[PDB]
Parts: sequence; C-alpha cells; structure tokens
Amino acid sequence: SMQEEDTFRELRIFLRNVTHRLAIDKRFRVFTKPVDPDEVPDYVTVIKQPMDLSSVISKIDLHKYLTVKDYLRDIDLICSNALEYNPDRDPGDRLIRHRACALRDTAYAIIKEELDEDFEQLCEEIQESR
Ligand SMILES: Cc1nnc2c(N)cc(C(=O)N3[C@H]4Cc5ccccc5[C@@H]3CNC4=O)cn12
Repeated sequence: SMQEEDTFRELRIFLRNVTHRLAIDKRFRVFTKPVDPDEVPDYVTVIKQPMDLSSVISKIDLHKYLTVKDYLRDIDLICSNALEYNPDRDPGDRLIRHRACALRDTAYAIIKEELDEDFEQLCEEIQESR
C-alpha cells in the first residue's frame, strides 16, 4: 500500500543519514569505497561478500533493505570481512580491526538511540507479509 511505501521511504531516509554519518567519520575512510583488488591483491578471492559504505548507499537506493535488521546484516559484514582478512597481531591489522569494530559499534549505538522499535517492528511486519 501507499502507507507501506511511505514507511519504507522513511526507513531509506533514516538508513542514508546513519550511513552518511559513518562515511564522514575519518576513522572509517577505508570502508567508504569497495576494496580495490589492484591495491589489495587476494581480497576478492578471500572475501566472498565484499561490503562497504558506498555499496550500502547503493543498496538503500535500490530498495534492498526493508528493515533495519537487513541493513545491520551488511554493517556486520563490513566488520566481519575486516576481522577475517586482517587477523594478524601486527599494528596494521589491529588498527583496521579496531576501526571495523568501531564502525559496527557506532552504527548499532546510533540505531539504539535514534530508532523507534515500533518503527522497526512495522517494517518487519510489512516485510513478513510480502
Ligand atoms: C576494508 C578493508 N579490509 N581490509 C583492508 C585492507 N587490508 C586495506 C584497505 C585499505 O587501506 N583501502 C582499500 C579500500 C579503501 C577505500 C577508500 C579509501 C581508501 C581505501 C584503502 C586503499 N585502497 C583500498 O582498496 C582496506 N581494507
């Protein structure tokens, strides 16, 4: 229905704003664009589901997220991919892992403070009905 499309449109607006706030954070720069296989050689073969903030925006705009839970699955993927690809004790790997975890924690904290749980419940119920 039109009321349901208004719900998903508000969800997209909310998701774009959260994504923009992550994207402008200096700590999260290396998560703003897809990992370039030319600059990071074995990446696209090791990481099966690459995910980054520009692809998250692309997915919002393509109406791929019908709930905040679906969006957060992709945020979790940015974090888990970095933990998998950079698992060593060296400072380089520890820094990207900390930034990846911080990106995921910031997204969850923004949503905890700003997302009305009845709004998410409505999105979940329209999705489950389709
Ligand atoms: C995410 C992630 N997960 N692992 C690594 C990694 N090992 C390196 C990089 C890394 O530093 N960047 C990547 C992605 C990127 C995107 C925007 C701006 C800079 C960068 C830099 C430069 N080029 C790249 O392809 C990122 N990673």
